[PDB]
Amino acid sequence: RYTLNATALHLTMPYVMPGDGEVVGVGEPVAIRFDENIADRGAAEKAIKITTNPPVEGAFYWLNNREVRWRPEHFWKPGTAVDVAVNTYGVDLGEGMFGEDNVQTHFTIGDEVIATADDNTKILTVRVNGEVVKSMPTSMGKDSTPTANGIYIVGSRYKHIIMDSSTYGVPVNSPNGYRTDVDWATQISYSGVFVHSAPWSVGAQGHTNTSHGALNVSPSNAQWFYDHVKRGDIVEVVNTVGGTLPGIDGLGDWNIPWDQWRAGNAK
Repeated sequence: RYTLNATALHLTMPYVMPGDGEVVGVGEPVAIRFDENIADRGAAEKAIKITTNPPVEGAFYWLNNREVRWRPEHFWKPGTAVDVAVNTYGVDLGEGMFGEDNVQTHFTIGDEVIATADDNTKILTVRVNGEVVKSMPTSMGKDSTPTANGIYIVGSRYKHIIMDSSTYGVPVNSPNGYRTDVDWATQISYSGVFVHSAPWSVGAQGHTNTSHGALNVSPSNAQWFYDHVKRGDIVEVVNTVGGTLPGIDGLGDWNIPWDQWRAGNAK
């Protein structure tokens, strides 16, 4: 066995996440992405060994043809150590593709951090280990561009970026379009939901939905969120007029019910 360690923040290479040594929130799934479509999912799954301490049952579910996820039924317990061994060098992955190499990661679970945005109150309340530490008035998506309900996993964080609607196939020039500079942006869905600084809606925050989907908070609440949250923490959205965040968004994993997840989709 030749093995490489994951980094954090013909043949197919696997890329595994989270990165070696990282500390992640309780909603962080193990993710393995290949750089080629995988014909034999059962075989990919087979080559991947996951060990947890304390041990917990878990299962694989694919989000697309090159990316598989693994998580338990419930959010991880703070302190859990997770080792992932992706033993795919030379494994037959279907239709004449094989694993280029083995990859490995070890990571741990940090504090339980769950922020719930309730559209009835327009408050985003942040809970650390079950205690309320922050209450943020928020302004979520307006009725015609609502914020989906559901469990979102915190992904990347950016001190400043531009959010551009054309990335999701909505032209900047159209009624729902935008090309917006924002501060203290914490990503929570691949479909473009962030918690981020919105000084332009402080009057509305706590009262009225005015965004395109994102969770607008005040500049200093956004900075606080950005400073205190990590990959894998949970934002839960409730009681909006929207639908439910898709299970296969990229950070929507926890919206798929356990039965459906467990049973998998390897064929």
